[PDB]
Amino acid sequence: AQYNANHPDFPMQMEQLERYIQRYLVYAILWSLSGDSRLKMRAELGEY
Repeated sequence: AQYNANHPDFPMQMEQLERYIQRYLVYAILWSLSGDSRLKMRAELGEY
């Protein structure tokens, strides 16, 4: 929504939205699940 507000002339496209949220879901998965663990185990979850 912030990006759409900062780009009123052409808002977020569905392709960019798809890519952004697909990557953000993995990023948030890592930082929610392995956010309580060491760096090695964060790497383990990233590998899985």
